[PDB]
Amino acid sequence: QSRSAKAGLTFPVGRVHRLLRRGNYAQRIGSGAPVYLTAVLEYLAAEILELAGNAARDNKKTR
DNA sequence: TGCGTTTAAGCGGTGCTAGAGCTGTCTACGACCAATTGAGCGGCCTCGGCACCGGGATTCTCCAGGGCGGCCGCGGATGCATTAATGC
Repeated sequence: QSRSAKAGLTFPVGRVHRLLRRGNYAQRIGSGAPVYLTAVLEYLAAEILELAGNAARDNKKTR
């Protein structure tokens, strides 16, 4: 099983971590950076999607 | 813009201590590689959401007729000029 499931995170911690590793950012990356990044992206995406869905539903649309 | 004044920074100088800066040490702690499988992903075919127009109710804008105080066409005078029969 992946850490995202045991941490209840929808976004992939492993994918973010491997993006950071090959993203020429720092040679040493702690385990907290990928989980923090996944959490913040999940929060931002959730808020944006909720607002967009509100804007869609107030215009008689389901998309 | 110009002036009297007054509240006030700029400045010379001190004693420190909370705090910035360089240095061993080990101890957490991640870099890297067999090995797997399981979730991300390529492809597909459909029905429900969506695109666009119809029929009226509704809402919006915009048209003209009617009662308000000043008008510019006209007619006649009666003077300016002309004119013809007659006394001289």
